[PDB]
Amino acid sequence: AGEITKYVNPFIGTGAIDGGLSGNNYPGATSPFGMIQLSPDTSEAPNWGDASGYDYNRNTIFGFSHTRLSGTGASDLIDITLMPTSSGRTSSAFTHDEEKARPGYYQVMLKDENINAELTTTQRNGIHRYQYPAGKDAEIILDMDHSADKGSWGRRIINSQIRILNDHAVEGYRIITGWAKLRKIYFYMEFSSPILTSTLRDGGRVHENTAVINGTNLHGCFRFGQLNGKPLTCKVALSSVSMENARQNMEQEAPHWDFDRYVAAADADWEKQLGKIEVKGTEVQKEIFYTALYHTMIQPNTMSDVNGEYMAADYTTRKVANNETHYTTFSLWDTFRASHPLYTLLEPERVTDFVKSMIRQYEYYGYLPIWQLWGQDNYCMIGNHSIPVITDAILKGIPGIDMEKAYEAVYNSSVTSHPNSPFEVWEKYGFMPENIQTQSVSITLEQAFDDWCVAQLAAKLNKDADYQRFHKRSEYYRNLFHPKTKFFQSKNDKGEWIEPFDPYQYGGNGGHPFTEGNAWQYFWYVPHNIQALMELTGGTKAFEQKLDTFFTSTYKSMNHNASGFVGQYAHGNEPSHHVAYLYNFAGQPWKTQKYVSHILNTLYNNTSSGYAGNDDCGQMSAWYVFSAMGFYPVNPADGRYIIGSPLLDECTLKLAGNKEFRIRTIRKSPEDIYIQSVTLNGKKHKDFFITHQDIMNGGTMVFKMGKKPSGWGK
Amino acid sequence: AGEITKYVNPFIGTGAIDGGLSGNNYPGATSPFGMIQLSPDTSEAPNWGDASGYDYNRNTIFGFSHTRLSGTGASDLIDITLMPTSSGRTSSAFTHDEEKARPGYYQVMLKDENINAELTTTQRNGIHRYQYPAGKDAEIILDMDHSADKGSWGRRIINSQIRILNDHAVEGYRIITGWAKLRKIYFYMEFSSPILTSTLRDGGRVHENTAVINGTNLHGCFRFGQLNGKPLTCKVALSSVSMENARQNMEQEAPHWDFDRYVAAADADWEKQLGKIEVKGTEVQKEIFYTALYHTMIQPNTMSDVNGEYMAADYTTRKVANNETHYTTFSLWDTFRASHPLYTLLEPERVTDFVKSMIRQYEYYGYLPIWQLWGQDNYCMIGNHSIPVITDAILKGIPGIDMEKAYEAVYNSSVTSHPNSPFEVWEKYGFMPENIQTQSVSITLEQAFDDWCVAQLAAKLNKDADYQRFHKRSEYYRNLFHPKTKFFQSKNDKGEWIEPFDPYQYGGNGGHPFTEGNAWQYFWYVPHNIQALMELTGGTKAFEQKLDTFFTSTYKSMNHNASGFVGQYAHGNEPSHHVAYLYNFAGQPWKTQKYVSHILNTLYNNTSSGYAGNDDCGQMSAWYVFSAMGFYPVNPADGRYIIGSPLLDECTLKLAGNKEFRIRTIRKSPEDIYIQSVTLNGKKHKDFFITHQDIMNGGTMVFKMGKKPSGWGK
Ligand SMILES: OC[C@@H]1[C@@H](O)[C@H](O)[C@H](O)c2nccn21
Ligand SMILES: OC[C@@H]1[C@@H](O)[C@H](O)[C@H](O)c2nccn21
Ligand SMILES: [Ca+2]
Ligand SMILES: [Ca+2]
Repeated sequence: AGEITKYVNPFIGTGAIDGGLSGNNYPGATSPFGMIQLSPDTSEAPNWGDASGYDYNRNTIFGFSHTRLSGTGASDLIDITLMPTSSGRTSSAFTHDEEKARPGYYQVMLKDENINAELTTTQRNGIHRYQYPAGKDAEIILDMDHSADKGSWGRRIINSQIRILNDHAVEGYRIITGWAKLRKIYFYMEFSSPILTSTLRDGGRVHENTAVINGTNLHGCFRFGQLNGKPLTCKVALSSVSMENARQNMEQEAPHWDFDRYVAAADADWEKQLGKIEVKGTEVQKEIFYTALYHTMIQPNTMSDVNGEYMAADYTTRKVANNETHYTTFSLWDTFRASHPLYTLLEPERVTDFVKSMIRQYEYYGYLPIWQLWGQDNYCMIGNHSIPVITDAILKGIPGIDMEKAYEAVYNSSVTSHPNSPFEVWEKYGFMPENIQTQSVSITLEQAFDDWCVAQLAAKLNKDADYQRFHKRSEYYRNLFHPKTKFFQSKNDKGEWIEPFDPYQYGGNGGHPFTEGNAWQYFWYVPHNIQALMELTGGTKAFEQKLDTFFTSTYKSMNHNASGFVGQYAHGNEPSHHVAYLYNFAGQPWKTQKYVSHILNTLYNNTSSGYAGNDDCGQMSAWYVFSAMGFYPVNPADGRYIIGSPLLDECTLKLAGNKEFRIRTIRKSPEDIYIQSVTLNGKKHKDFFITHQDIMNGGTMVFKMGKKPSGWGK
Repeated sequence: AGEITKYVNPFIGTGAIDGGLSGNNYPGATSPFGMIQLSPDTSEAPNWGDASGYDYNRNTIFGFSHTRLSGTGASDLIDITLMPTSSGRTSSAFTHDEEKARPGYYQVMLKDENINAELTTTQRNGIHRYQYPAGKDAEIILDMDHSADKGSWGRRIINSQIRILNDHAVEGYRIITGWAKLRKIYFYMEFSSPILTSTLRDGGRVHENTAVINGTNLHGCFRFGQLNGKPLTCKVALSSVSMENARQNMEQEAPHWDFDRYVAAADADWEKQLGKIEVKGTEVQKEIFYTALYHTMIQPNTMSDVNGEYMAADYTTRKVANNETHYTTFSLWDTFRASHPLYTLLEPERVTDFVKSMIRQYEYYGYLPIWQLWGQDNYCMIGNHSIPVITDAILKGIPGIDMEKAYEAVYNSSVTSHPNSPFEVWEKYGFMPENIQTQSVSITLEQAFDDWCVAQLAAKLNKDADYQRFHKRSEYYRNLFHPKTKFFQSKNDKGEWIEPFDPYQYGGNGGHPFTEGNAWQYFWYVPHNIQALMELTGGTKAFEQKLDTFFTSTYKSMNHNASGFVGQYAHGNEPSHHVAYLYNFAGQPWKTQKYVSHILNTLYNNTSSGYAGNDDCGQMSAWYVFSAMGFYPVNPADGRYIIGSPLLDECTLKLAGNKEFRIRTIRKSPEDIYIQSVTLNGKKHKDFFITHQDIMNGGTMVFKMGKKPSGWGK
């Protein structure tokens, strides 16, 4: 018990060094792909700098809430907040010295009044256990106002309710706006001891011992008297649909009152999840690796209730079939790159539900998700990056996906214009003109890649006319390639290059042709035709040389999303993430190995500041998981993984059937970062990639490593 | 055909004279107690001065929307707006000369482009017919942004959609805030001719021939080409729950495309409704009377869909039983006085659903409605005036009401404190202190009356302890009766009379102890113990004298809700409405008859400015209906109607069974306003009231009238 789970350190990514963006992870309890993230908030109102609610540099806890995002650069959720107290207090100091976390478990001693808080979860319930000093009164404060910063996104509470049903049960809801336009969060809560007195309020309006209150700024205080020394256990279930659903969620998943038993089931559940990859390496490597793997598995989030009901993207209540689960929290601009490829390896059964969930947005909203939060699109970032995810699953043969319905959704999302996707402009110009559509160069590149995916899906279904159309569109990166400067640059609607152009200059999220990066970084974004890109650059040697400049040029111009620098390579944001693997394509695999190894060893660590930037729903972590094993999905829809440099001594992927993909290394020391040779299933392996089918068949792959570059693949 | 419906003039109450508040009625098509109010908007953004959307003093139509309130002093709804055009225009001039309206039908010639618009409805569908000139293009503009004034109530569109399903079908929705906190309006629309081209937009973002758009500021234009000379018919169904429900609403109620047939069914439906009272009088009287009766029957509004589903007050989707309908639009501060009593006479089957609907708010929200709009409370005005309505129905024996569940709702709404109802303050002080709860005197009086109702209901169910409690509370008006001045006046929490006090001074809706009136007007609000009030005033002669001062004192101090003045009596707002009947209680029935007759003949007319103030969901109209027949529910929960002065020569109420209550007059001329004697079922009638049971038994009542006061009841 705890062989693997003891390696996860939930505090990795919860802080930042001295400036530089936090990982924005949280240390509190959750379950795999769960609905509940039960965690302390170290802010009264979480914002972009502490978007999960927890910041390791802070020393005050303002309550325990039940929902949040992991690693995002904008805050939302933070719903249903409990705080223990003996004297109506709403905050407490704490120290990291008297605080612990592990998969499914969080504990902290609240110092102001010496109350011990422990947290665990099921898929849809949060479970609390609070120990008050003997001789002191036990109270719980319920805060329904506490949320992400109300000065952002037009965020306000439209309406809410707290309703005491009996001496051990409370229910309510909040309807709230924000980064997601409209969310409804219903709850059902029970206590292990009877409520003796209580107070409800809405702002300055206070009602003593009153069974219900409605309003926009609601707070409850429940008083249990002297319980010395019995702990108070609280159970809280949520739903996007109704209080009835939430109650039913509790009846099915959390009927009992054995706290330690919930803790043990969460740990067991996490041991099975993390056990999908058995690794061998140093103790620090296993900590960093299993923590990263944990970060990939805490979302997408369960949205449907145990009865299958969910709020759909048309704001109506719908129901999935009995063997299906509706998911949300799709940070797709990030997660299409590595996280979704990882789920095809470890979570094929869940991938079918992720895809079905994406398709429901098309069905009820008109196009697939761009960035999805609480069952609805918020259009964050760029592209239509459901498309690679859905394409990749289908091409790989992930079972249970209706391919014709999936194609309809992908096709219609690629021809029906919508914000940041003016498709008539796209097909008329063969690029996005900056004066018509901003973030034009980044969109042109990323959308071109989305279009390649559509083409591959059309080819699979024998839709020849569609293949031509979308293949031609996949080639529109060519229309922005400048033949003198050899960068992709912005043009206007007259077909003229905008001048002046500085390839070091950062753009934001509009008002500039690049999205949270510069032209140096976006140059590499032709993942579906690296051969064409190399040719345009002047051939393999010229392409190698440009990569060398990229990795060594230290000019600081600036966007705060960019950090974790290797020259102009910025590991802290995701446009760079595929680039270190590109030396393979240029005939210098040793340089990929050199740079990958440098990033793994130098831009990740096992402290609070352990990621180079925002984790972004586990994308930064997924990069580590992939790269540490020794390969990466450069084109996340072609079913190939490009070999880098294996960090760990061994890795074993557990697959369906009783199959295993066994990765092994022959090395003398940790200096042995260069690949001398590779074998797959006993035959010498002559390519710089392994296929998805090679992995899912089961088999074994051996790397002979060495301290010096060989001529392998060179 | 049209014997009765030809008397209704929908333009009565749609204007105002030269200042003074409009009736705020609308002339467009609707069905009895319907979901759809299909009517032109003469404003871009309706506000308090034109809250239904139509103002008779205006000459431009900005579209035809499908929802509104009748006669309210605040605007909401105004959802789903169509406008015909031949050249993308969004407004048109019109004249009353080329415009018509009658129950279930509205027509207007739009002058700018010579397009004829006709409108009718079913319970849940709006039906349009537009005739374009031969040789001109047919287009429809769909405006999803058009609404009540967005500068009030924090009103904004959270999200919306327009989605073209095929060449003849469009669906969508809007989610919007306002006077009601959150409303979701889903629609399904069909055209009689195929859409040839189209445009959708969200603000400046325009998408040509695109099947769907999402956003907060959406507009569609649909182009049908040259249809000369076939009219374009449009059908539009709504739902509070889903597009599927809306479609199903159309399939059940409006499958066909015969416009004239829809018109005829609406007229037939209205003929049965208005036929519940057959009246004889002058032609002008029948116009004023049947129009008033129409105004009482256009709300409460159907909210549940044909499958029984509705949005409940916890914002969840629920379903009523197959023989039930969920209603909303309960303007209770107004309608508890006369409109709800009228529904007990004419609409007992609907009253059961109204009561069930009120109880659903208690079940899902925690207390009964105060003022209900689109299935939720907005707390407008004062009191808990569901209570008289629910009490009155139960005491009268309206069938199908669960009395124990109803009592639970009434009781819990009377002891669970909530905004404007601090019940612990109430029971500690025996009044509302002005420094703790504003509008204190008006609330004290009205809440005292609500409490009498609870007491009567407790007595009916043999709950003796409850009877005492609420009877004692019904007497709290005594604690604000000033023994020197003989007015009800405000006190502070030390029990001290606030000074100075001016009984002419108007209050608003907070910051003053009276609600949209002065102390002169609120003095009469002890409807449940007029005997006690007369005694406190110094006896019947003193009480008579105070009424005389009230009806003759012309001092102008001012609140714009108060208008239609007879001295300090202000017919234009509803605190005054019972007062002319109080001379009966004082031993001077002839003075009631004098003043009632004066109000009927002088403060109502058959022009656009035909009401003395806001109709308030038919309360002003209900006053006319009752008073013209010759009696009024002074205490709207004791099942007595106080005799005034019958205006009409005859009236016949059609009741269940084949029963009739036949009211007849013996008179020589219209000067004969004074009652000489009364007979009921052939026996001489010695009381100044008739009972509800006397009416519902069927029978006949004869008034001998004369030009001069008799000593009848004197
Ligand atoms: O969190 C949402 C998005 C991310 O998808 C993306 O990685 C981007 O870097 C970013 N900065 C702030 C917010 N975001
Ligand atoms: O329309 C809602 C309420 C009415 O219930 C009431 O008659 C009052 O006079 C009033 N003035 C403006 C709005 N209102
Ligand atoms: Ca990022
Ligand atoms: Ca009024």
